[PDB]
Order: sequence, then structure tokens, then C-alpha cells
Amino acid sequence: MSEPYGKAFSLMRAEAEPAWRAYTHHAFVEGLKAGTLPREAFLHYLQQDYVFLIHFSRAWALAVVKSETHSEMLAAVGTVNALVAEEMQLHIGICEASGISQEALFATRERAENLAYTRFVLEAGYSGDLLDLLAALAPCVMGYGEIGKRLTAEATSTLYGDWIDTYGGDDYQAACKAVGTLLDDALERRLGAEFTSSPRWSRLCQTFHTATELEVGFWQMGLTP
Amino acid sequence: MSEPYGKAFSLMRAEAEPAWRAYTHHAFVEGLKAGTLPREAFLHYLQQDYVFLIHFSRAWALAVVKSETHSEMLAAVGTVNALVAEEMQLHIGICEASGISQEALFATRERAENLAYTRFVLEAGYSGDLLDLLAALAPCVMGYGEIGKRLTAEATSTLYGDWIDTYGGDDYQAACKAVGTLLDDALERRLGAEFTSSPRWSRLCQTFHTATELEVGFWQMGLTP
Amino acid sequence: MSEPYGKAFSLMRAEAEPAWRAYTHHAFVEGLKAGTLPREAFLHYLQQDYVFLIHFSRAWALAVVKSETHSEMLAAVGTVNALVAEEMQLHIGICEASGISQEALFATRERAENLAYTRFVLEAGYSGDLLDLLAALAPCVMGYGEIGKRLTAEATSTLYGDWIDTYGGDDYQAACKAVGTLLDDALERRLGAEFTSSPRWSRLCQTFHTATELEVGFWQMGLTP
Amino acid sequence: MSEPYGKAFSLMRAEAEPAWRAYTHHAFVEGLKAGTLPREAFLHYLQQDYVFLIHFSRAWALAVVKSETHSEMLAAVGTVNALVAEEMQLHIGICEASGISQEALFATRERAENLAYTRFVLEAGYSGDLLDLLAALAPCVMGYGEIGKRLTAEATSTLYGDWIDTYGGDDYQAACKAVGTLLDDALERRLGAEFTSSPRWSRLCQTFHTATELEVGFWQMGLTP
Ligand SMILES: [Cl-]
Ligand SMILES: [Cl-]
Ligand SMILES: [Cl-]
Ligand SMILES: [Cl-]
Repeated sequence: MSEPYGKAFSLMRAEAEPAWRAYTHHAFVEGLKAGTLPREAFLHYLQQDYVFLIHFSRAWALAVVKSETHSEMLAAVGTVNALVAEEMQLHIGICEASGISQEALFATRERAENLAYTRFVLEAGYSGDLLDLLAALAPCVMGYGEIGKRLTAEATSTLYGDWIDTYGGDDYQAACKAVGTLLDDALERRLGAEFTSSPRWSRLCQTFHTATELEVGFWQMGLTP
Repeated sequence: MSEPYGKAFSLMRAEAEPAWRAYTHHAFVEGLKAGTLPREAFLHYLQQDYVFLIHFSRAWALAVVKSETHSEMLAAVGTVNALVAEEMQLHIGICEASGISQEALFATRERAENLAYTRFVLEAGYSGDLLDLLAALAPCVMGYGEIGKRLTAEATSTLYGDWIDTYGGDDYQAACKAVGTLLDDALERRLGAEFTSSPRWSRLCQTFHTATELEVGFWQMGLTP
Repeated sequence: MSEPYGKAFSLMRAEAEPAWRAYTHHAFVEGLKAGTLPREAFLHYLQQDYVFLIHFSRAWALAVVKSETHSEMLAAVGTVNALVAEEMQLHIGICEASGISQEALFATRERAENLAYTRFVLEAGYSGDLLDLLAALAPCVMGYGEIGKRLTAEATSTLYGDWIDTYGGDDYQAACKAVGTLLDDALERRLGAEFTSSPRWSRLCQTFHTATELEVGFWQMGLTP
Repeated sequence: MSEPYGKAFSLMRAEAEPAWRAYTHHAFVEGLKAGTLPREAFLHYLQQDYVFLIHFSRAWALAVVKSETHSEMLAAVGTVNALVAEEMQLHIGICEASGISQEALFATRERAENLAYTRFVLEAGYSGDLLDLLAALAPCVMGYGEIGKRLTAEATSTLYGDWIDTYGGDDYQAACKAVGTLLDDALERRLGAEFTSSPRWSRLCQTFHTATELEVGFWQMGLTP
């Protein structure tokens, strides 16, 4: 509907503006939409995204470690599989179809904007609890969902149709909704039904906001091969 | 064959005697073999093992976080699924078929011997690297493999046939072998082909030995509902 | 006064009965009070407490890592020094005055009851946030404070006067009060003034209760050299 | 002498060129040397360095947690004090003497280059062992030592004399040497006397190299208020 990824995400998104818009309506995203993004920039982004996925997968495994209920653990385990026995292996196939070797991929030098983001999310998770970690992971998961859904409606080229159909597709949208349910359930379990009244709420929104800014930096990196 | 779970395990096992024998030939295990273990002791063990599996699953998720190669991560992810989208949900079914409610299971008070062991393994993993963690996890994985394989050959009752056929069965044996390959590959990657010449080797054997002793304590707990 | 270590501790203590009494009025403690505890049991306890202090010091260093404010960090840093550039080095001197070598001390085999407790506290800290960690550490800090203060008033022998005067003395009592202030301030910062109304509160009391039970196990270990 | 901070640092430094030179002979550093760095850039750097020190202090507390010997722990505890009961409180005094409020300091928005670096070091420490963490911390500690020592000999202005005399002074140089001894001792304990023959050695040099590049980014941030 209006707010397809749960209550907590909708509230965090609203507190993260205007960075959220700068992220989801970034020039890189507009290039994907119109098929005007240069190939070189897309391929650079793919290679860096391969490294990003390694560390993002580790962060989702950390969410399992930080889970308190079997339910939390299963949702996180589900996402680790959605990434490590699916999205990563497909992604390598996409790089490979676009010309990038497997040895060259493995030697990918991680850009600062990439490292900044994944180390931010991992450290948030190690130092805080599951809610800190989910706050840090949400902008990636839900932002790609929102961008994919929009571009499914608005793309004027199929050049980047595979990317768009990945994030706009039912499987990915369902995974976003599942993460939204996890976030809502984790918040309510720990902080109560009125979770926005906890002092923690401001911290969590700040973590989400920081991760949103780091996403903007990742797209800017993508434009600067 | 002789040494079915890889080189590192065979070497650690040999350094962990006589605790290793005290673990794999424990009175609790002999009760399973002969079908003489009392029902009350088995059911108590099942309930505690349900809690143990929660934390052991988290420890295997930690192994993903501590992985350096896609290969390490996939092996660990594989094991988390073997535990969290399989062994845990089956285990609840076994408790449930034996009479234990789902609410009562969720309120299971963790025994000290249980907590000692899982917190030992988790802390080893958080504080050390992947090798520390695998050293701590190996006695559980491979010990159950060795016990199941033996009891498949030696059981004189089918009373505990489901337990025996779980750990003696091809799926579990294959999973043990996979963990053995991971341990060997992780050791060689980090410490080199002559990994027993690293000063780390003695530390890792000590961690494995401690975890073996904690297994002996877990079986002793099982006998003392 | 009545409740000398802050509001949160007083509330957690009350939720941890009757384990709290079993801890602070344990037979080992009564032996210290009356000077009837056997020397062999005291020396065994000292050696195990040397290992305990290593890991407890690491847990207080973890509290620094998990701190959010300069104030939290300074309080934790203060306690790490109170332990690592003071209590540990004095403790070695006490073992040494009682006959135990420095090499034999370093080879101290950690008892299960000891390991259980320190790994419990460390894992709570790594997996949760600062509040989980402080909940787990509080029974050690404040329990020794309460026992030392009582035994200062009630001891009928000076045999264990050094131990009693350590924990009953102004320096240690001041350190207990400082930890109580940290716990109260950390709770209020994260959960608000009405922190007992957070769903987290029950979890934290449970962690504190578990650690109190593990203390009872540590004294029982002490009686069983 | 030639190589004043121990064997391991000298070897890592040599593997990190030319980034090491780009770090220690950065334009920002040349501005400090000649007193030509603009005040605005220096003050921006001070404020960001206040946040950096918070997280760097946490990373040194993590080194305590990851220590295996009392000696390792004491060296790390020593450094946490050198930072948290000394350098941080002095640093606030320096900001304050240069005009920056205490409330405005506390609201310091962390730059991406700052966050990238501290989250990199913390995550390295959480995910790896003490050696990973020290490899990540060494460029900060020893680089400031090398820069301070050089600028003590080569500065043509006293404008930034306080900064130069901090890092060039005997106390800081002694602290650098102490960290060098810790790094050498930790390496030899874990990997043996021939530690450069371990496969780990290449990983550790890479971590150190990455952190050196992140230092270059921090100085570049400093030039871009
Ligand atoms: Cl690239
Ligand atoms: Cl039970
Ligand atoms: Cl002892
Ligand atoms: Cl600034």
C-alpha cells in the first residue's frame, strides 16, 4: 500500500528526510531508470556491490547471533539465504555475463565509500543490539525495494531491466516486507507497543539516517569509477 | 574410513584424550546404546538440548560473520540451515511427540552445564577468530557423528533408534565431513600446510579439549534430571 | 543507607530472591565470617578467583566498548583500572603470600563453575548492549560489597580479615556506589526515567538473576577443592 | 634509532608504501610543519578528532577484551588510560581554548572519512583477533609518532607547536614504543619468531595498509572543512 514495509520503517524513513530522497532519487538511480547511466559506472558499481554483499551477508548472519526468539532467528536466517545461497551467486553470474573475471572480482579493491558503509553496519551490530543492527541494515533493504518498485512503474529503458526487475520483483518485495515485520516485531518485543516513546527511538533513527547518508555516498562512488 | 572427519579433527581428538573417550563412551551414551537410559533422563536431555540448539545455531551464525572467504561463509551458512531450518524444527517435533508442550519448552530453565558450554563456544568465537570458534564447535559436531556411527553398529535396542539414526544417518555424517573440510581449509588458509607447527595449534587443541570436557558435563547433566 | 548502590541494583536484588540470599549468605561466606572456612578451600578459591579476575577485567573493558557517552566510558575505564592496575596485581601478591607460585597460578585449570560464570557475562555483553552487560556484572560487584560490609560488622574472626577488609573497605564500597550510579544513569539514558516499565526490564532482571545463581555455583566450587 | 617502534611496525610500514608516505608527508602535515595550515581547517580537524578519539579509545578497550596474557591486557589498559583519562580530556581543553563549546563538540557530526576509519578498526577487532586489531590501530599510533618526531626537527613555525610537541614529546614517543613492543610480542606469541612466514602476515599487512589509506582520507577531510 502507501507504507508497504511496516510501521517502524515508515517512521524511520520520515525522520531521515531529506537524505532519504537524496538516496532513492539519486542521479545514479535516475540513470538506471532512463537507461542513461554509463556502462563503465554500472560495471564498477557491480564489482563494488559484490564486495558489499559479502559484508552485508555477514551483517545479516550477525542478526542471527543477536536474535532473542526463534522467530527473529528464522527471519534473519531466511535473509542470509536470500543473500548467500541466492543473491551473491546470481550477482557473480551477472558480473560474469558483463565480462568481469572471477579472479579479478576476488581481487576487487574496496572503495572507501563501500568500506565505510559495511563497517558502519557491522560495528553497529557488534556494539549495539539487534535493533541497532536492523536500523543500520534497513536503508539498504527497503531503499532498494522502494527504488525497484518505482523503476518498475517509471523506467523508460530496459537497458537496466534486470537490475530493476530484481528489486521490483515479487520475491524481493516479499523479502522487504519480511524484514519490515521483523523490525516491527523486534521493536515491540524490546521497547513495547509505544516504541517511539523510548529514548532509544531517537538513537535508532539516527543510525538509520547515517546509513541512508552512506547509501548516498555509495551511489556517488558508483558515478565515479 | 579410519579418520572420517578430516586431518585437523583427527589431530585434535588425539590431543583431547582421555576426555574424548569419557565424552563418546559416557554412561549416558551407553544408556542410549543399550536402551537402558531412563525416559525421564532422556526427556530432560531433549528439553535442555532444545535450548542448547538455539545457542549452538547462533554460534554457527557467528562462524559466518567470522568467515574470510565465500567458501567459508557458504559452509557455515549450510550448517546454520542444517540447524535452524531443519534440526531445531524437527527437534521440537520430537519433544512434542514425547509429551513436552511448546510453551513449557519455551520456558525451559537452562542448566548450568548447558549454559557453561554454549557461552564458552560463543565467547571463544567473539573473542578469537574463526579457528577458535571451530575448535570449540568441533567436539559437538564430530562427537555426535562418532557416537551416532558407533551406535548404528552397536545398539542392542531400538528404543533410542530415532536419536541413533539421526546422528548415524548419511545426512548427519555428510554434515560432519563438511565441517571437517571447513576446519582443514580454514587452518591451512590461515596457518599454512604445516599448521601444527604454529603456536596457535596448542591453543586451538586446548579450546577443543575444554569443549570436550564441557560435553562430558552435558551428559552428566542429562543423567541428573 | 538502606540501599547504598543505587535504584536499579535495589530493584534487581529484590527480583533475584531467594537466590540473592543464597549467594550473600552462602556457607562459604559464613566460613569467611566465622574464620571456619578451611585453608585448602580458601586457597583453591583464590587461585580460581585469579582466573575469574582476568575474564571479569575483560568484561569491564567490554563495557568501555559498549559505552555511548564519555561518562559511561570513564566509569568503565575507572573499573578496569580498579581491577587490572590494582586488584589483580594485589591478588597475585595475596596468592604469593599464601604459598602459590606464579608459574602454577598461570597454569591454573579453570573450574567449570568459574568458566560458566565469566563466559556468561562476556557473551551477554557481546550479544546484548551495555545494560545486558551491567546486569550480568552487578551481582559480582554489589554482592561482594554487601558481603564485605556485613562481615565488617559481623565477623567473629580475623583469619580472613584481609578479604573482609578489602570488600568492606571504603575504596571498594565507593567503587560499588560508582557502578550503581553508572547502572542507574545507563538505564535512564536508554529506557527513560520509568525504566521498570520497559519490556527490557524483565530481561535484565533475568540476566542478573542468572548471574546471581552462577555466583552461588562459584561459592559451591570454592567449597569443593 | 632507525626503526624506533619495533620489528613488526617497520616491516608493515615497508609493505604499506607509497600510502605510508602519502600519510606521513600529507599536505595537511606540511601545513602543520610550516604553520601555513588555515585555522578553519585545524579547528575542523580538532572537532572531528574529538569524535575519532572516542571510537579509537573504544578500540583500545577492545584490545583488552581480545588479550590473552596479563601482559597484553596491561599494555592495552595502559593505552586506554593514555587516551581516556588523559588525551581526550586534554583535547577537550584544546578545543575549548580554541573557542569550541562543550555542547557543540558533543553534537559534532561525524564526517564519512572519520566514521570510515573508526568503524574499520573496530570491526577488524571484533571480527578478527588481537593481531587484526593492532594492525588496524598501528598506523594511527605510529604515524602520529613519526610525524611528531619529524616536525619536532623540521617545523618552521610554532603556530601548531602544541600539536607537534604532543606527538613529538617523550611521553607520546614512549607510548608508541610500548605499542610496538605489544605488537611484536603478540605476533611472536601467536605466530612464532618467524611470523612473516605465516599466511596471516599478508592479511595483517593489508589491514595496516587499508588503515594507512584511511589516514590519508582523514587528512584530506581535514583540508576540506
Ligand atoms: Cl571497482
Ligand atoms: Cl530440563
Ligand atoms: Cl584451583
Ligand atoms: Cl567538523
